[PDB]
Amino acid sequence: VDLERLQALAAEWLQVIGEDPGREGLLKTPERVAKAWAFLTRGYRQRLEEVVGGAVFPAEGSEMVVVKGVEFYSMCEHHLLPFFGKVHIGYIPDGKILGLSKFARIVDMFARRLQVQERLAVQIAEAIQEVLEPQGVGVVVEGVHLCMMMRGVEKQHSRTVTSAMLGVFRENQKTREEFLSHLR
Amino acid sequence: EVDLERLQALAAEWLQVIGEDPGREGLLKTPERVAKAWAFLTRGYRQRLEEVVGGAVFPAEGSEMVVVKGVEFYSMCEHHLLPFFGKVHIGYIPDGKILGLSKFARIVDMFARRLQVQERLAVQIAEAIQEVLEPQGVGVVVEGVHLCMMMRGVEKQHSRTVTSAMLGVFRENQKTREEFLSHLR
Amino acid sequence: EVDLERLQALAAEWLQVIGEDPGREGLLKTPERVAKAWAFLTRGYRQRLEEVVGGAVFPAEGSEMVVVKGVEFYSMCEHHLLPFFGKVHIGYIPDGKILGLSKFARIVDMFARRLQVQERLAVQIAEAIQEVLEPQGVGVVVEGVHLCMMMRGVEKQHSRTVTSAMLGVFRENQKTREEFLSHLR
Amino acid sequence: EVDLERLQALAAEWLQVIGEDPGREGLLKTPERVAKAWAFLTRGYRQRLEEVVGGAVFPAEGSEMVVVKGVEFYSMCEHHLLPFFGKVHIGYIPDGKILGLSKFARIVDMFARRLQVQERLAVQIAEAIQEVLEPQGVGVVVEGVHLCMMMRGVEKQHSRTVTSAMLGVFRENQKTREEFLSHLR
Amino acid sequence: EVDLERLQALAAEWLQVIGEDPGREGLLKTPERVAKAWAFLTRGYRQRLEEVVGGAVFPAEGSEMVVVKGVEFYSMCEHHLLPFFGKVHIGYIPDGKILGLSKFARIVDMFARRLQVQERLAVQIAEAIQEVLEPQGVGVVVEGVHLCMMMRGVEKQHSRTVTSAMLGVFRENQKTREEFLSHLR
Amino acid sequence: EVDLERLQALAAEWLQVIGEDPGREGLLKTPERVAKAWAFLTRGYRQRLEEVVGGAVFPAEGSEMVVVKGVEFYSMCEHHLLPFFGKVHIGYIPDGKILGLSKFARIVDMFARRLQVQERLAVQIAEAIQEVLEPQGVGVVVEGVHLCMMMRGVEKQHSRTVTSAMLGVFRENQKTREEFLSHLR
Amino acid sequence: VDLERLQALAAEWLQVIGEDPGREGLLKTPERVAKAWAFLTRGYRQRLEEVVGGAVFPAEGSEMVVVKGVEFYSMCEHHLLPFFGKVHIGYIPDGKILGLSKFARIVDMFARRLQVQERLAVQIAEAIQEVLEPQGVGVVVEGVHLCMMMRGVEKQHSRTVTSAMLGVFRENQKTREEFLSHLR
Amino acid sequence: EVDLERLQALAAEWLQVIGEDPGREGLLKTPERVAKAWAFLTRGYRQRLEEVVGGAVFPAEGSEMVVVKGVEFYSMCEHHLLPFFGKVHIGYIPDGKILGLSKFARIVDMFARRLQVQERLAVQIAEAIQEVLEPQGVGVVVEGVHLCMMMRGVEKQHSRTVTSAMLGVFRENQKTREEFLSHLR
Amino acid sequence: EVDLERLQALAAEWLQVIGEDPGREGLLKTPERVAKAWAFLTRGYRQRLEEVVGGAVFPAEGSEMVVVKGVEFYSMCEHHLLPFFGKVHIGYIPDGKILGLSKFARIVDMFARRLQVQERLAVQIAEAIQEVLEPQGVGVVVEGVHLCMMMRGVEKQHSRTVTSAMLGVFRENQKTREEFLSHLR
Amino acid sequence: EVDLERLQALAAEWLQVIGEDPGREGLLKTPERVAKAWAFLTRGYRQRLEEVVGGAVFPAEGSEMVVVKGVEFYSMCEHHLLPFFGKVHIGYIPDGKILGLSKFARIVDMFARRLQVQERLAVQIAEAIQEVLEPQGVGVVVEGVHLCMMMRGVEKQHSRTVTSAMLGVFRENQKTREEFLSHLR
Ligand SMILES: [Zn+2]
Ligand SMILES: [Zn+2]
Ligand SMILES: [Zn+2]
Ligand SMILES: [Zn+2]
Ligand SMILES: [Zn+2]
Ligand SMILES: [Zn+2]
Ligand SMILES: [Zn+2]
Ligand SMILES: [Zn+2]
Ligand SMILES: [Zn+2]
Ligand SMILES: [Zn+2]
Repeated sequence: VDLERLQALAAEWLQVIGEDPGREGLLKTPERVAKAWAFLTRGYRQRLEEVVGGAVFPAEGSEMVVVKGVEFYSMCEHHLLPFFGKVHIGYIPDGKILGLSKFARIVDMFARRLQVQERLAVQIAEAIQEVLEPQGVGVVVEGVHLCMMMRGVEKQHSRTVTSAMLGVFRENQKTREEFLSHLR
Repeated sequence: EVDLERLQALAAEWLQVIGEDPGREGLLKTPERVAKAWAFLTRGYRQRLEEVVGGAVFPAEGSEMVVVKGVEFYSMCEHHLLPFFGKVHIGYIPDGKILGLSKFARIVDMFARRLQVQERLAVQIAEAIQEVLEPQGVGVVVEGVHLCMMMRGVEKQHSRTVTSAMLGVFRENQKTREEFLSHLR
Repeated sequence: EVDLERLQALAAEWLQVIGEDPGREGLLKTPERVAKAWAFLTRGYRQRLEEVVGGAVFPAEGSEMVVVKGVEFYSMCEHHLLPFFGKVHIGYIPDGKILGLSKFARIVDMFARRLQVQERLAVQIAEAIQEVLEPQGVGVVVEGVHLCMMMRGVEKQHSRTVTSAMLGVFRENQKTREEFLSHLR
Repeated sequence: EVDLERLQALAAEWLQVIGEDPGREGLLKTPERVAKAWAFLTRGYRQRLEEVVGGAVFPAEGSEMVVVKGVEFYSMCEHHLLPFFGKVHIGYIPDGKILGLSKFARIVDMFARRLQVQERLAVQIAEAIQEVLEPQGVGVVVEGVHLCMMMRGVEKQHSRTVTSAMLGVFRENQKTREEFLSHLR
Repeated sequence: EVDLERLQALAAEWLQVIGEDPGREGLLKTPERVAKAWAFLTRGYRQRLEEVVGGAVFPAEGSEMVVVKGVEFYSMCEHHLLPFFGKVHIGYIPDGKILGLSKFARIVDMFARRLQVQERLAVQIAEAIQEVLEPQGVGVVVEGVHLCMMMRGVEKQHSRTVTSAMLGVFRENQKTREEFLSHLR
Repeated sequence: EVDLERLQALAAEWLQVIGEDPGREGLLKTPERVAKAWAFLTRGYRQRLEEVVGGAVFPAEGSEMVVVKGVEFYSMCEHHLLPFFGKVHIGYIPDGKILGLSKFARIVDMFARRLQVQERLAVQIAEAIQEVLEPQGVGVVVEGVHLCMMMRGVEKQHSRTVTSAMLGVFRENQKTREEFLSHLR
Repeated sequence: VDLERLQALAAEWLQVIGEDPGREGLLKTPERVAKAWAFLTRGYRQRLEEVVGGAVFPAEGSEMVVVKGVEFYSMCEHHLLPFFGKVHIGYIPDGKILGLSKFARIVDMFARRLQVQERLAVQIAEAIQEVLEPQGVGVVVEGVHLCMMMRGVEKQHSRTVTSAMLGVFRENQKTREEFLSHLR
Repeated sequence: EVDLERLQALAAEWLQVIGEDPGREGLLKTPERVAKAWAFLTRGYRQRLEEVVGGAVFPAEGSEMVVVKGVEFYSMCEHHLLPFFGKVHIGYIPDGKILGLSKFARIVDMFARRLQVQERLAVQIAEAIQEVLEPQGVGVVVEGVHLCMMMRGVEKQHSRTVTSAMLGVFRENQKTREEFLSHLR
Repeated sequence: EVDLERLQALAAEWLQVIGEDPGREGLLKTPERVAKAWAFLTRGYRQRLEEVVGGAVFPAEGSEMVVVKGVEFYSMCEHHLLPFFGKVHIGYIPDGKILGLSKFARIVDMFARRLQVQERLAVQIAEAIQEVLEPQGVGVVVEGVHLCMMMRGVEKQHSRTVTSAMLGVFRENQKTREEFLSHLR
Repeated sequence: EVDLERLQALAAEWLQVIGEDPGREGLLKTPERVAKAWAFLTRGYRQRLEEVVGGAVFPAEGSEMVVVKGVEFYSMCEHHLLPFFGKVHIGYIPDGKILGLSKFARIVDMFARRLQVQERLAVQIAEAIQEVLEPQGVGVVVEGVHLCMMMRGVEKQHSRTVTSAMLGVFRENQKTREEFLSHLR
């Protein structure tokens, strides 16, 4: 009975900040917020095996596959404010390739949680490593943080880059550079 | 002001309900940070237009339109409590009085740091300026992206919304409104 | 609602007729995926306008035009069953009521996920908004690229098509229409 | 080759199952147009590399790398039968033989106009080039957007995928590969 | 119907007169290739508007303007027999009937694949569309670069030429023409 | 020395064979204009490298690389007699002597105004410069679009071709070539 | 003896804010500041007649002349912090045209003063009106203000547009629009 | 025409007065190169409009506006003898006569290659066009940067100047002028 | 703290000395505003790194480089007391500890809100981060425009200055420094 | 320092020889303006490096490279006396001392306001900085457009020339040089 509990909490939140839950513009707000939050945290209850499904196929070649620009939206665990941007995924197969759409589904699984950008990148990389067991995986996350833009320091031109490199992407300098070069 | 203690408690419980552990290192100080954050995000309700403007009202130097554009803003939609942000463009034709440019930004923040709907935000900003300067006319255009539309639900990514408010000559004089809008292009 | 089992069979036969092997490892689950895909791409016929709006209709805050631009859309041309896509720009002047921004996107998807001609898409979105809000007027601009025109036939690569529908003041008032169009530039 | 009548009937029934009316003025000739479209979209299965090249092979002028970039392509994903498209970048170092520039586009189309996965498309284009000419090396980079990801399922909008294949010196000589890749930036 | 053999002969003599070896390895098949080329580049003379449009003329979904922009074209200037190319933008207001998007591209190619003058090209495309749809009005804009101006003679590099033709309401309604032209910006 | 009269004759017969009226108002002076045109477009064959460079060869001010980029060029492909054009980038490390910037453009035009193959063009320009300055090394990159590929046959639109030639240190010193190529990005 | 007086004031300013006028990086600072300020206020002591010189010529035609993008730098009189941008000048002659370089010299005359952007535009327009007595003059000033960016509100994306229209630019709607259109 | 020897000696002495050494290896042929350069830069004084046009006048194809934009030009300011350059935009409505596109560039150069002031340059180009053809109207817009402002005196860097001339309908018909000006944006 | 009264007095006199009237309406409150402004512009001297960081130090989630870029800054040159501003790019490889992203901005401000020289600014920011996190390495790049170079003296307009500081692995490991710098491109 | 009276006379005679009237109202004061202009454009010969630097040499704050980019420059080619311009990018690694940023611009102007060849300009600026600071190394990159190449002779429009000079570590250390160059991209 979590949605109802969230609704009540949201209703009281509105009052504590000085608003009126009874005015027209806020009537269904506690309910809308509850559903929004169940969706924004749905990643905690997802299972990788189910997320990937039967979309793993035999590798067609040996070269690096790069899936760039997968937009994501997450919530920083420190202030509970959104941070969003793009996730760039690169990998070298070892007999298995993933359906392109599954990369976005994996990204969403870890993004729709309370996060820190440094963690988001490692978890995405590790999930891909588990599913495909590739020669190597590279993940670059680049996002803008509202907890830095609409509050506190209030900087406007800043964006953060975090990444995770596994297998040959970590141990082969040229391989890493080639992946990072594809992103420029 | 805002009962930070109650906000903290509510936030601590919110963490438990969504499935998290309020005890872990990364969330220990979260309720506190969130309470402070929301007090700041709603400080606009507790502001006074006269205090916000201060002593930054000066004599007009001319009768031509003054356009202050690209004033970035950040707000919270009253429908989903998710941020919506962008820029506010202000235009006005003086009547003996002009405002310190930085005060436009302060007025924008006063009405943005509340729970809002973009349509209202433009109107209140325009009305606040009309009250302070009693100009011949005021024009306000708000352009913003909404996370409640990108981060969830419909999940559209390329959309932006434009709202505005036109007072005095900006409403009645087509050429004046058009000139203001052309300046934004 | 749609006979997925029959779509699967049709797709399986389709693969065989074009010269492919339905037994390939890369096509085993294709008829199933195709069936699901097409049920989604045609879900627009099974939707109801009032359920899509869901009561997210609120009182107008001002009299000024609201412009929701860049709403991405994806559709299928009824002529070749090949995708055509781009953006939908919506503008309207309220008469008592405004719509929750995301509902415009939901209205767009409702008519886009059907077999269409871009000319009809612009009309139906505009009419739907007209029915839901009974505004002083509504304007809709659809801009899209057509694959039936680039990956087949003439094979042109730089072309884009603009269609539009104007109701009420967006049709009757030349100045309101131009202002809406200017906002899109 | 392909049974257009079989495809016609399959498409006609496809319209009915998804909930449409084949009798509609706009859908009258659709089953026919679809059959011919799909015959065109799969024509690459029936093409011969020897005829595609048409003996447009000439003696090499030098030993330096030739880069043919931005060859747009259109294909269909074998998993969902939805289009994916973009550009194909080709680079090679001759060994007494160079190919007519336009034949590279003809080779790209030969393999694109089939059911595919982007990883395979790049390999077959490179292998085809290595077969036609006897280059010291070949490099092929494919970059495309996939509608199966954009208009359905995950519905991501900013994503693009890069796949490639390196043969000969492009695989052995690190500097050569980097030089090719740098030319594409 | 064009005499390919006669063209090969003329082309072979052309190569000699300019001081080149027709027996050279990379020129042996040139007269043949040039012959086929020019037959394609002038095929527009041998086309019928009735066949080009086919049966893709459907009922209008609305009365609003339809704008098909960025239709790339390639032609040959009759004065120097050197290529000139760019894009063709078409706008029209239907009267009960609309055309299939792609057919616009075919009409453009029909008049472009001839020896031309840009001023004439814009007129012939507009008249063709007027004859086919008999709409309330048609607007056509052609914008291109001319090699006879940049590759020879004056050798200017940044120049582009705009020519157009306006029929029906696009000529009679000033607002209509402006709205069409604004869509192109 | 080219027989202009013979070209006019051949051009006049060319106009007839394709199904056009040579007596037409806008074609009467065409054979004459085409004759003069082709004499100019092939004048490169009738030029001497010694005269082209003139006496503009001066002592080197330093030992660092000189990069002359963006030298636009226009040529004619020997296979189809259709224009191909773009830019030529030249890089070199002098050995006591440097060339006047503009002379680089003249050398480019000398080899471009002929019937060519892009691979050959890059080689001949590089060899010409090597012969004139006898520097430590020379690097030449040619990038262009080919009308025979976009205006005819495959009709691809986004494609561009890069060909090059490396002499001396630009071939022997990997760092030197990379540095030259990086300047072009 | 103003430069010396400014030097002394600047030296004390350094101390009051917590700095040390004796450290190497500040040694010649009081002197540098004094000269900078004499230059930044030189506009007060300039004479229009001298600024224009003999660069007024007979008009060649009747159409509008538009000199756009004349960069300027000024000091806001409210906080003594810089505001800068561009000045766009448009005018229709009545027998006399000005040397293009003189427009920039006129702009500098009024910019190098303590200003408010609204005033800067009118003074530039009025100066041009006096020198040429044209059928009309139009001046558009667009600048960014540091007193708004590096202090106070601290907004980053904002820029202000001010203008002045005299003669036919004020009274002829089409003429004004044509001028403003040239700036887009 | 021009006395190259007189110019040579003047330039040779100019070098001495500014403090240079005419005996320097780099200045040896300078006085000569300068004389020929200045003869070229002033050649427009000695050109005849009738010969520049070379009878390249053809019967009008339509009544719609022809716009030739981006014709780059280079000139010298009569006040400082420093270069100013940019582009020339030409627009006109025919009256039975149209001009060869390349002749517009030839006319621009005729008046640019003189000592000038930008205001006059536009007027003379328009007057020249009105003389050659008998258009219903002519519009000419010149946009250039002036080195006399950039490398000396005020030393402004972002400035550009626009001058124009309107004759016939471009001066009488407001809409026609606006349409021409809009085409340039 | 800062003696605002003395600053006010000094400012009031400064106004008199430059030639202004401290009595006029626009300057009456100037000394006061300027005093406050400078107290703020120098608040960095009075800050403590430990208080600035607060409790925003958390356990590292990985061993990969974290790059925080585009942090806008505003400072005052100690040479002319004129503003210099731009962006600061920070990169570091953790050793068990990572910082709250917003604290980087706070550290940047702490050292920017003082009289500075850009070379020093980069070093102090880097050192402050090294002290707080004791990372394996730190990289800081500062890019800024200087008004003392644009607003006066040399008056250059297109110049920007790049300074940096590299500590730990960012200084000793070439590949690590290079990777950080590539991320800024 | 320069005989302005003699330059005036030479210029007056120049005007007369090219075919102009020295009596025109637009040329009356031209010889005088030209003389002043040329004294300014050659003032670089009369400047002294130590006076240009003016003791604005300070102690190094760090060991990292300082890169001052985009310093605009204007110069005159000694070959044709026509302007060439663009930008100068400076990079250096200190050894005890750094230079006031604006002095780099003053050093640039000192060598630019002379008759030059771009190759020498890069060398002299680098050597000057080397002498003033005795750094571990200095790198200079000059990028410019040459009017003698665009408004005369070959008349190419897209070309730009890059010259450079590398001293100390910028010459001896491949990695430092690449890092400097990378910063310029
Ligand atoms: Zn946070
Ligand atoms: Zn919302
Ligand atoms: Zn279709
Ligand atoms: Zn798929
Ligand atoms: Zn021609
Ligand atoms: Zn060819
Ligand atoms: Zn201020
Ligand atoms: Zn001048
Ligand atoms: Zn300074
Ligand atoms: Zn020169």
